[PDB]
Amino acid sequence: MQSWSAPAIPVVPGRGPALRLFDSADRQVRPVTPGPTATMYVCGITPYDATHLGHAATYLTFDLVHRLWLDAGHTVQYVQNVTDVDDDGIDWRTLGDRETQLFREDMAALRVLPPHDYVAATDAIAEVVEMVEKLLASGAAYIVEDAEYPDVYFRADATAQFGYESGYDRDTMLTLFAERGGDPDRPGKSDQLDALLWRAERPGEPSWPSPFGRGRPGWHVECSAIALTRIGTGLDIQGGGSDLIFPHHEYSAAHAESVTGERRFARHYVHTGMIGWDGHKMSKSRGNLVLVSQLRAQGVDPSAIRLGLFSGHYREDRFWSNEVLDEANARLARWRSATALPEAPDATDVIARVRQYLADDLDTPKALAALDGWCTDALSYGGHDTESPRLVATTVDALLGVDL
Ligand SMILES: [Ca+2]
Ligand SMILES: [Zn+2]
Repeated sequence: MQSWSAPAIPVVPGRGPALRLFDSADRQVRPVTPGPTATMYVCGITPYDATHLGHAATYLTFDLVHRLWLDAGHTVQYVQNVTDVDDDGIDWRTLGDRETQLFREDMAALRVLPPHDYVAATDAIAEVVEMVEKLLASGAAYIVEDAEYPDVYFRADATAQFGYESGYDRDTMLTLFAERGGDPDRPGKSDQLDALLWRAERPGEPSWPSPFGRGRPGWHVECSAIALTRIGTGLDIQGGGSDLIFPHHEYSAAHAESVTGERRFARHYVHTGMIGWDGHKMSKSRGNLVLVSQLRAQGVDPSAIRLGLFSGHYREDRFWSNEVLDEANARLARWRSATALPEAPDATDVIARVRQYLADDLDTPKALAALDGWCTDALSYGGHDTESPRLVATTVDALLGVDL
């Protein structure tokens, strides 16, 4: 499926430390040690809702991972999905296709590297059916005892390690399950936390054939199946927003560990903070939705959006504000001024520190502040290095995606 166009990626000479990331499971910062090809599955967007700045912040976070892996010479397999299953006046495809296209233009304008496999959830029905078949034949799944709606459910206890990815207690799991798409009170389930794998065909819903009856795939098995068939057991990073910690990434990992037998679906679970506005979460109800195309219409440099979001650590829940935008504009204007000078101070140390800072769990505040300091040195004192203004500009392009 079509994603978006990639920008030119300049080559930064030299090399920096290997990337280390916070793992949500272990709750600690550990090395990311991929093979020659580095693998990444980030959960995509839902076209039936508005894609806002918090969502963009997530894909920008994994853009840095992608760019840092490219800087270290890895070839990358970036896989991303689109949750076009479940959730009007005009058909659900019409207004749904438009949100996906606007997402492409928002990603392209932000110079986000596109995934190598953009897999719609409707183009992966067979892969899901394959995994459910394996899960049923091993006893990990069952068919609920219902006459008209023989739903297929994944046993919460199919994996001994269930709950390792989120750390949540069972009550917290039950409370989140109800509010994030689960059906803890569906009759016939052996355990409240059992996860739907195949929803039985209901009258009025589109359906797909399968050996266990017609219906639709479950949310978590969609992602589990796409990642398994496109990347396999050697998945370096499972990524997404923090709301996906439970249930989504717990069950999606449990499904895959059940079929493959491996202890860990992904070597790293990497979760981003949310981006709110005025002390409030962003949603269509509150009318506080801060969109990327809204800012672009208002004449906001996309690079300024990146720097605004990078001014905070990717794991911090934080808030967008006009003060944040103003500081990003001032920073962008100052970085552009210094990198335009014909000569500047040597940039070897700051580029080294930037690479170290980004390797240290994507410490973009330290990276931004270190670049601020060199720019201020360049503009206050000058220098005799005729290459460092361009060297810093291309470093900022390749590693941060910012176009000066
Ligand atoms: Ca290199
Ligand atoms: Zn997902």
